[PDB]
Amino acid sequence: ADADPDVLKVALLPDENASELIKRNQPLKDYLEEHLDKKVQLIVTTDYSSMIEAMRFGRIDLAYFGPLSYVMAKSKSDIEPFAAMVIDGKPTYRSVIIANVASGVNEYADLKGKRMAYGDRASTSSHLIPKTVLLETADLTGGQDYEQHFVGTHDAVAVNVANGNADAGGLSEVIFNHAAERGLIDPSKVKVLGYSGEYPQYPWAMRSNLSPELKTKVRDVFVGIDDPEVLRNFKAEAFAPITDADYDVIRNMGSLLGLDF
Repeated sequence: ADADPDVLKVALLPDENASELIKRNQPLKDYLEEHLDKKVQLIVTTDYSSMIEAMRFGRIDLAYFGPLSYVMAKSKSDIEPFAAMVIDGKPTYRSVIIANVASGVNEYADLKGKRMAYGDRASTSSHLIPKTVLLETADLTGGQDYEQHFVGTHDAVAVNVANGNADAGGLSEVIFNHAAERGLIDPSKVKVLGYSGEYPQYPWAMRSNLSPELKTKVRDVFVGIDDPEVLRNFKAEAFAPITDADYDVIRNMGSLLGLDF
C-alpha cells in the first residue's frame, strides 16, 4: 500500500443516481485538488456492499459512508472517521416513512399484510431506522407481518412507492423532499406517514495506513471548508469534526439486524 499517493480515490455512497452524486460533489472535488496538492478521482460503486469491500481490499482512499455502512466497514478494516456536514443547524438527520395514496395504507398499523420498500440492507435511513420505527410503534416484524423488498437507492424507494410497486417505504427525509423537484415522482401520488428521531450524520472516513502527515492535512482541509460555492450544493453550513464513538448508537440499534459489536 502507498502511504502518500499522487491520486486520491474518493468513493461516494450510492444513495442516489450516480450522475446526481458526481454533479453535487464536483465543487468539493475542485476544492480538494487545490488544498491537498493531489489529483482526485470520484468513484460510485454499484451498491453499498461493493463500497465496503473496495475499502477492505485497499482499492479506495477516502469514502463518504452512511452511518451503518461506516460501522460495518470499521468492523472489517482499519479506517478512521474525520468529518460530517452540519445541515439545517444540526449534525443529525431523520428517516421519513411514506405511503402510496392508492394502497389503503392510512397509518403504520395498516401495513400488516402489505408491501414495504427498503433501499439497501446496509442502509441506516432506508432500512435499519424505519424497520425499528415500525416495530416499536406498531409491533410489526419484517418478513413475518409484512412483505419486505430491497430496491437499492433512496431514489428507487420513492419511485417504487409512487408507482404502486410498493404500498409504503422508508428513506432519508432530505432525499424524499427533493424527489419531485428532480422529476423522479408525481408528489400527488404519495403522502407522509411519519418521521424517526434524529441520528448522527453521514461520516467521511479514510484508510488509516495513509501517512500521519497526509491524514492531518485531509482532516484540516475538510474541517476548514467555508467556501459558499462548495457548501451551497449540499445546503450545508460547515463540516464538523467527529469521532468513532459518535456511531455507538448505530452499533447498538444494529443488534436488531444481527450485527455484533
